[PDB]
Amino acid sequence: QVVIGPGDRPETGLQGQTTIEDVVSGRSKLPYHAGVRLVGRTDIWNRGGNLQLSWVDQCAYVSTFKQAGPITANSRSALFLREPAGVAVIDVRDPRAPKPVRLLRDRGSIDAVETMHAIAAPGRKVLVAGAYSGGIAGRGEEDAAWLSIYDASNCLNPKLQSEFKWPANIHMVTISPNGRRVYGTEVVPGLGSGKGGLHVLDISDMKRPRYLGRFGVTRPNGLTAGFTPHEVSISHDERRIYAAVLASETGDVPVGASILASDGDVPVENGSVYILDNSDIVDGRSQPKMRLVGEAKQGGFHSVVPASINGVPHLVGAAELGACPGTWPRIINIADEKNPKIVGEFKLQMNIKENCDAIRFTPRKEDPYASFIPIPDITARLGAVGSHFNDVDDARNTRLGLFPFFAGGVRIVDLRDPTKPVEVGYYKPGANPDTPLSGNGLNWTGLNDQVTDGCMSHVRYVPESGHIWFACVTTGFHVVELNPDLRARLGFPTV
Amino acid sequence: QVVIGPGDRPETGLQGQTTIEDVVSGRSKLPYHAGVRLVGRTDIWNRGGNLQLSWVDQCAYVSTFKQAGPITANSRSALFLREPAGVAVIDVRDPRAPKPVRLLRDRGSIDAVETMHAIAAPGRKVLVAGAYSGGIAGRGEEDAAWLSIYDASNCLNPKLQSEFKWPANIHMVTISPNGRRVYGTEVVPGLGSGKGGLHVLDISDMKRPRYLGRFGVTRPNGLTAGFTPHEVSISHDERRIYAAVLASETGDVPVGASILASDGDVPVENGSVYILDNSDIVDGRSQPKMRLVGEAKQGGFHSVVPASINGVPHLVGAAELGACPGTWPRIINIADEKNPKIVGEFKLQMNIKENCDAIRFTPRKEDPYASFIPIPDITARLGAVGSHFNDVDDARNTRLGLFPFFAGGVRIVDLRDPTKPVEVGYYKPGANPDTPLSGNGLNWTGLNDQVTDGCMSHVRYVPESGHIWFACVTTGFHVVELNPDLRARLGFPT
Ligand SMILES: [Mn+2]
Ligand SMILES: [Mn+2]
Ligand SMILES: [Mn+2]
Ligand SMILES: [Mn+2]
Repeated sequence: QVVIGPGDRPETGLQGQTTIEDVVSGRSKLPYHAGVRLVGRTDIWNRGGNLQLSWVDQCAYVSTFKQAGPITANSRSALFLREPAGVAVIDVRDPRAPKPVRLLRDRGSIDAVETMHAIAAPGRKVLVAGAYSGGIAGRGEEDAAWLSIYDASNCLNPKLQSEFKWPANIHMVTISPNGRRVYGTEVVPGLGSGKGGLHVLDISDMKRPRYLGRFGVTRPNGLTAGFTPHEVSISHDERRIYAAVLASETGDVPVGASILASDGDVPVENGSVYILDNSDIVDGRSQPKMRLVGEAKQGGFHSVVPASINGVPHLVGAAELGACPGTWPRIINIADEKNPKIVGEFKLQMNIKENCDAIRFTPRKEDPYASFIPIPDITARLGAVGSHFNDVDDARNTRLGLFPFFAGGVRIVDLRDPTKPVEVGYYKPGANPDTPLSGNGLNWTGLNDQVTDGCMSHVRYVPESGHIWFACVTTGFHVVELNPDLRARLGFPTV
Repeated sequence: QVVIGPGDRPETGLQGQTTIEDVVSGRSKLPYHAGVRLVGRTDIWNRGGNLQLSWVDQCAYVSTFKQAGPITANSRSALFLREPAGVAVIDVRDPRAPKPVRLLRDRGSIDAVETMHAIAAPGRKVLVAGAYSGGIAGRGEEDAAWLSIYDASNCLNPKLQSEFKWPANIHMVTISPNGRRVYGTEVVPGLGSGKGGLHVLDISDMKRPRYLGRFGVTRPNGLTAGFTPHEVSISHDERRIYAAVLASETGDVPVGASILASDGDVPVENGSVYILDNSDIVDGRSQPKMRLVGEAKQGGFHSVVPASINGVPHLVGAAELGACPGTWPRIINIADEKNPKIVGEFKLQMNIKENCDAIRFTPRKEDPYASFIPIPDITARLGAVGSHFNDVDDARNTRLGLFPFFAGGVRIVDLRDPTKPVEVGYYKPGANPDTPLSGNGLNWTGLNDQVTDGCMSHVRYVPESGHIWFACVTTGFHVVELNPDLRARLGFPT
């Protein structure tokens, strides 16, 4: 549970709510927080349009996304791709004063969106960023699915090593723990049909990457079918792949409503989590397969990450966004990987339907224009309160969930009881209106940049310092820490 | 066609288009115009949220609408109804410097939206404003459909005479030419079912108004059926009512997509225009009926106004807004009122489907999320280019259509050939971001107040001066005039 101490600037409505009162008074433009303290922040040249966060050592990388739209060709988007667009390199050697140092604006890094990852492996420091909108059928070379691969041995000055062109649109990338492979998801155009897969790129030689192939899911009957994974995480020894899956070509993963719909009938589906045996690739077997070991239905289509809670292996999975009551993370016990089981769920008060109905300025029932001219309630013109990524503090020794909830800001969750996750803290960064990459009312995500902000990035926990790193669309890159009281309570070590 | 000459600041893209290049460069925040010049303007305490324009003599009345939403109870919306919300009284005695003088904030005027009209009749000047959102079933008395009635004998200081409670939601009001009756449309909750009607209120004593009843449409078969008129206009002798009609209970009238749908294929349908014989009410017959004289299919559901073009009686009707390719006015010949005939259409290039397609950043066929996660093209994030009201310069001697096109600004159209209306001028006011009534990204109309403005009001032409009055959502009240060149070519007096 969350205790309010003198340090805090707590939420003024329901848990996770941005109240219309605060929007009108201007209060919503300033931060809210409990259980945490801001260490440092940079608005990254006041740019806006921030999305993904990756890191190598003491350097953060923050991608950008264009208002022109998720799938719009980069060649048609020059008005939205000039500086300060691109992946910003941020010096965090002093976390009280993070400092943006340069912009990567190569084919993959100019509009990386969700398609960026970095890894510090033994003797290999790598940053990759890809053209999230690239490779859509019928376009030319300029608009292909480019992947820019950087040697980040000097993390403050990543050196472009090569640019590889995928044979399909790649949505998210995950570099293997040894830094020598990149796993790229294909969700488009298959989407709900499940006709996509997981691409593998060998980047042992960063200057000369070698395409491995497009993988489907292989079942015990020996047959392979497509799937459309959104993102994968990878086990420590690379022998397990944990896929968050939107759909299967076998058709047994139900697909639901648009996560950007404002209201309000059909629901968003959670999608499934697949655990995949990746031993074939690890051991260099010919005709390699990715074999289905187990499946957690409703496990979460958007992101899944590994966790170890009191010595017991778990996964944390979630869908994303969604109109009220939105979407939220689920805790999945994988002690038996052949039979994963959802053991707990973490939800805010704003993820309860009854609550969402109670705050509306007008009840759906009273709306004569309902089918005729659908108009969202004013409470739905702020931004979704639902997951967008769902990380943990330490995969190998997990206590805390670090859960971005988009307009709900970043939620800090005690996971020590996996059947009963509870909030212990949160940070909402306020607002930063009129930025170059998020201004002009041209946004497409439903985030209202005039009055609030949205946290959409992966979240880092640094055990040495206790610092938590995250990026928010308009306010930029933040470093926060737990307050002394909460830290003492969690019995985290102390330095 | 628009002669672009000195003093003009032309549109840069297709006719009616707000170009993404201009949004990004900031050019969209400044006015565009051809054929006209600005005489004067007031931003009305820089308030935003303006909608309807009415007038008496040298005073303008401008309504507001709240961000809380079209049908949200006023009692639940106090955060959106603080000053400067309300009907603003504007002194236009000096058109070069119109001045906001007063704010009317009674039950009907606090949030009037489209529901406001004023008339200057012999021995009577009257302004009425009604709670557009009032009278939804299951609410308290404070949230009823109130109509505030003002004696505007002194147009700068309208005096509240009474507040009348309609027995249903009333959407638009039209005062009769003699100033003695108010015609109020009921479109909610019936909407597409056609189950509504036309309410009539006697206001000959403004302090003691008397309800005359709710009327349907009576046909030759002797039956009366409901209809949902959005707005009516009335003939000079009140014996004819021209109704813009969304739907009929007889179901003959095509009802289509949402006017506010972002990016949809399915077009907004035009609805129908009904000509109604109103002689029963005029002559004071008991159990009065409104009898269908004629019907113009596709005539326009939103607004219809009379026009006289080279001595021949016409109507100009239109639907409203809508995604590309939007909605646009139609010219209707009613020389035979029993058989109204659409004879012309005024369309902008932005009302052509193939142009709408050509400006998209991404073609529909290239979007794999098209059904799965529908997302409007960036070109659809500015505001509809489609009619919102569709007036003429002088109903009795018509030369020009004065056509608000929302994000398209106000279009000035040569109607002298009713089969071939042609544009001769326009004014787009630019942008006025961060107003208290239109700011904070809380709009529901689809208007992007950060980079453009929306023209939604009725439009006044003053024959004596040549001045044209209109209101825009964020930029406020404007007075413009035709160029000397335009006036001469069109054959206007001097
Ligand atoms: Mn994605
Ligand atoms: Mn996402
Ligand atoms: Mn209306
Ligand atoms: Mn309207």
